[PDB]
Amino acid sequence: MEPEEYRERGREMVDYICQYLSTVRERRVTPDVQPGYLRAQLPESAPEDPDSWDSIFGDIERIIMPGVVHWQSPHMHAYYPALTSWPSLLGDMLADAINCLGFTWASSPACTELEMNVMDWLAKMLGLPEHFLHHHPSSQGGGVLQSTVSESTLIALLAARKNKILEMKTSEPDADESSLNARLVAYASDQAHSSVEKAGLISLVKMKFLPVDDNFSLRGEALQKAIEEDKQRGLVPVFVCATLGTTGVCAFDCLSELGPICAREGLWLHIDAAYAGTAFLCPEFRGFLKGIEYADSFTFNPSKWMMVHFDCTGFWVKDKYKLQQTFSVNPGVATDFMHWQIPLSRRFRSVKLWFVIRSFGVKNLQAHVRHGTEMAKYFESLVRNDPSFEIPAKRHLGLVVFRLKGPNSLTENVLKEIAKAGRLFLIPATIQDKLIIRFTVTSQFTTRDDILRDWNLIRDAATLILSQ
Amino acid sequence: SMEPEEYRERGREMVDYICQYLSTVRERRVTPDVQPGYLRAQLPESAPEDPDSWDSIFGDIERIIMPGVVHWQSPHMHAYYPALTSWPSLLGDMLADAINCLGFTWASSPACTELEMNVMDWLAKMLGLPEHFLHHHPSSQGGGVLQSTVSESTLIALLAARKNKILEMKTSEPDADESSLNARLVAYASDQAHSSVEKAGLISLVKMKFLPVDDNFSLRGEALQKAIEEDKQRGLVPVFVCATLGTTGVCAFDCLSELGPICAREGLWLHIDAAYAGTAFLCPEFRGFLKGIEYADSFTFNPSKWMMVHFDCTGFWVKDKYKLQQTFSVNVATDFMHWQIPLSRRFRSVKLWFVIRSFGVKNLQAHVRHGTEMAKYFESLVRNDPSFEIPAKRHLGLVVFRLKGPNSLTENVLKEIAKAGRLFLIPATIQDKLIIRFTVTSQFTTRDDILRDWNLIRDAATLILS
Ligand SMILES: *Cc1c(COP(=O)(O)O)cnc(C)c1O
Ligand SMILES: *Cc1c(COP(=O)(O)O)cnc(C)c1O
Repeated sequence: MEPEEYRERGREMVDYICQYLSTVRERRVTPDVQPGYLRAQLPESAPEDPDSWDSIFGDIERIIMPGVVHWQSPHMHAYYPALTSWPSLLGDMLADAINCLGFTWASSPACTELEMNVMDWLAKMLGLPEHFLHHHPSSQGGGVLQSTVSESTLIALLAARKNKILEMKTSEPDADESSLNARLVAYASDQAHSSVEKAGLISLVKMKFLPVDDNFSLRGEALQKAIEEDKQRGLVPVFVCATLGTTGVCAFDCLSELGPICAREGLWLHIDAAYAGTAFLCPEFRGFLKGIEYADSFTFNPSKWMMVHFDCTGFWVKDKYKLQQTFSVNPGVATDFMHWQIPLSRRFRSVKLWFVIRSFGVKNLQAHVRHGTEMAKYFESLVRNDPSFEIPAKRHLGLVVFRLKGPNSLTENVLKEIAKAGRLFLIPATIQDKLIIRFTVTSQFTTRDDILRDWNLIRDAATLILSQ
Repeated sequence: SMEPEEYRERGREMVDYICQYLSTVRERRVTPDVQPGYLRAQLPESAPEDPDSWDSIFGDIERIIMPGVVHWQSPHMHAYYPALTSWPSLLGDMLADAINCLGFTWASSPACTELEMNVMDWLAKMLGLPEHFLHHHPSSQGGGVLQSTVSESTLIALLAARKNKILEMKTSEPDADESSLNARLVAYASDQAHSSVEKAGLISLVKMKFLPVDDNFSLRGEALQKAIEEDKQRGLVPVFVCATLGTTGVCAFDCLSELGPICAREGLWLHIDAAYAGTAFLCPEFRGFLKGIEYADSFTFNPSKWMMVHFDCTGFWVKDKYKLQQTFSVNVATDFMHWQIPLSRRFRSVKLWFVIRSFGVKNLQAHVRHGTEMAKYFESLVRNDPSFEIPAKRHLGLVVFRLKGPNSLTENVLKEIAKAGRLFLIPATIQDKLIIRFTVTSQFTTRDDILRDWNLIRDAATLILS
């Protein structure tokens, strides 16, 4: 492609993007396609000669879009949000042209140096302890960007089990690290995201999921019981994942109770706040963040609610030496992030994060969180006024869970019917034995009209199923 | 809060900037003259409470960011291996970042999965990989998935290998803790292997043994067989081999025709690290290094290095997708969350699709052949100067050389070059010898860029040798 033929085609892509994101409401959020739909539409081999750019651009709507789930539609309500924004897009265009790798400070200093400063910005913005900042006198920890909360949670466990094994060796210097690993046990809520179980599966660390209270919150008494029972069998408690904003119903583990136990029992305390983390930009939601000073590590996704496009996960550790001894065999003033992560290579993610924090500024990020929560409150009040439906868990943020009164099958068929037109996107979840509809406020541009429109389609589907 | 007509103008602004930057990159000091700590002083202490201007933000690119940048897109970048961008790759990711769909399951965005599957079948064919690596070959149990790095792809391969062997050892030891069984395992690579292999061992608590190489720095069948027998005798269970095609140091090739049959016979997961060299397998004449590929359980390369797709974009192929999914799940649509460490993944296949379509196989092949020709030319210039030796053969785009005599001569040549930073070079070591690695990077590298860079190097040598 000629620098001439990149200017025009670059321009045509900025126009398309501006059109696509502005008119996203006009899209069927769910694509009407079956598995394998794409193969017969694509040649069986890569083209030998250049395909014309017109043909490639023409294929965006002709073959790509019909298979897309439109995650930027206000009628997307499944999972948790993944929000893009105009600034985020502008940052990555820059980063991807540079295309530098920041494994060491030396490999591209700016890649490392912007990230350290912007991560300090973001720790402040969320009200995290000062011991999670790079540039604080007493602090010996810091923030690093990761691709997902999933890997962040794995890294915390990896750092946790490594530090404990090194400690266990000083008694048994002839024992094999893997053999010592056998004795370890890690805990989370039974509401924990599947990333916790997968971290266990990958690390070969025994994982035990602890029962929750009526608000689906893990309590200090559940952890304290488990610790005593496991130690009784000669198991070695090593790790606790506390979830601030569970996937299912957006419950909050009681951190003020879990934090002090982990500090007393010397257990690595990891905070998974993937979604709810963005809410901590607002001091009025920071209630759930009480006992944070006990956290050994904390993670949240700007890539869920804070309007940074994926990938962009914040990961803070208290002790950057324990993190780096996980990844280095060999334990100067320059920070090398390749020792803070699984891979070697990393890219210049910090630009897009920087542009978003700057382009919006703090108060507008805090107002986005409040407006999204407001739209969830409006949706809640609609559900709660209709006695066909029940809400089995409290709405703290932008997620409302509900179901038809009666058997699971009614709620199942409601989802099935909503799915036929796919004018809003919903995913069947479960708490205990009860099937629920999760309704997540996503788009920053969500209106009260969007919410009522979506509620009416749910009501229409409920009315049709309850008439069979 | 921005607005559509505001975004429109700044996109046009960012487009022109990037055309200028990539177009003029030769004019940049390749490495920056900066000290660690340098950037904090020029940033506020805290995030701005209200929106900053876009002339302010766009200004800070040349003002605050580009000073601290190593220009990886410079023809005068010759350190590590290439990480090549191109206009089609940038345009593909523009679209992907706008859609911002996650593809953890087929359902979460069908296109994100199906475009990846078909383009990964495209790429297997282009590299001349076995058909048992294709999603859509009728007799395949395997397929390709995009990952972020070769590093993580190698970790995954080792995790999949150790999990499969532990599940098997369980059959005759039902009471054995998985972690206890893992203690018996041993994995192998070349002592020329990328640090990612050592790192995968440290993460997984799997014993890693690095094996000696021949005079071409190639790992040979005899060394692996000898290791396996000595380790089996001591109660260790061989589980994994990483065979490297294009080593970091000198771009050597492990003897895959020997290693393959030993791995199949002895029950070792055979993982191929072709991070850099992989892109060469686009050209049939380099597929000699691929001999024995049929024995491989997994294969990984970085389009992200030499194929002009910007980072991140690593291809990872497995023969048995079920052994992969058993690694990642405690217990028709393909769900890529079971082929990787994390749950979430983004629409990386758009930039790959765009690159492969915008160039065609022919132009990508001409790109590889041209980088190789420029390396061959540089080689001829070094070989003609008897002050210099070439202690390992040049198969692709990397030439390694040094001054004859002690390492200080070569060290002082590198120190002399690094004063003006006009070309970025990183030293390696093969045994008792400091070497200069000279990697042909940019797809726009000409003979003049090579001769320019050679002349700086020979000048540095003339100076140091008197
Ligand atoms: C979404 C989510 C995660 C993991 O998301 P990633 O794709 O791994 O970044 C983890 N925990 C909770 C509570 C989540 O909602
Ligand atoms: C560059 C390189 C790697 C590392 O690649 P990442 O994608 O950064 O992990 C691994 N192996 C070899 C042979 C390499 O040349």
